[PDB]
Amino acid sequence: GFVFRDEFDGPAGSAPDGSKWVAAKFRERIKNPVFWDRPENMGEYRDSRTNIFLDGNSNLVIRATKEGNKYFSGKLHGTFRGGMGHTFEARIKFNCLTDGCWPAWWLLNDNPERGGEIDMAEWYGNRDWPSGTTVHARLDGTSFETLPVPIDSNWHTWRCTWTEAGLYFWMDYHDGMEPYLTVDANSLDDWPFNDPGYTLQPMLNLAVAGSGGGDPAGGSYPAEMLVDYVRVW
Ligand code: NA
Repeated sequence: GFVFRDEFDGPAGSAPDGSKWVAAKFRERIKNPVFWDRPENMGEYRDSRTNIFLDGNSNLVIRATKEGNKYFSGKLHGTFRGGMGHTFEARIKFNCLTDGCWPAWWLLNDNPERGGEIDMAEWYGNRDWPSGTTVHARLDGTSFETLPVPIDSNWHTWRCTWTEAGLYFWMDYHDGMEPYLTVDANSLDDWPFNDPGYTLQPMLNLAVAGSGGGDPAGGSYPAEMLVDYVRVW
């Protein structure tokens, strides 16, 4: 380490580093969905400087906007593939804890047969589900370990350490801090994270609507997610 880093430096309105990040050009199509996952009800993703830009103050801004009756936001899919024996950290400010918003900082292995997902910072604007941290052994969501974690609008560092022994999560780490969650290896059915050559890509998004987002009618838009850095070492 650092094996991967992005400090998000650059002039205001510029785009994130295209060698490091690929912005979603649309919101994923959900199968047989709940109301707020219906395609006409979800908020869309655009690779647009109105929704994903650098502020010129060394933050990535992911901003939800309302344009007429439709909502738009951003999702960054990182190119870096990191493996077992790495720590992943993002410093983030959730200026978007409002109705409809569904921001997240997470890690993804997209393998259809053995994929997995580590959501270390997730907040639900649907006014129902508690914010928290989730390890997903299966992408279908049927084999997981979760821990609700209060999430406010202050700056926080969110950390995951991935070792052969499992997954460790810290909020605002310091030397001597005990992890607030430790998910042991093989503690989940179909646990994939100890497989040969398993890699995880860093992900950032502010979704609007969808199941976790809910109805954005009551929310204050525009709404912003700030990312000072993402680092892997
Ligand atoms: Na920065």
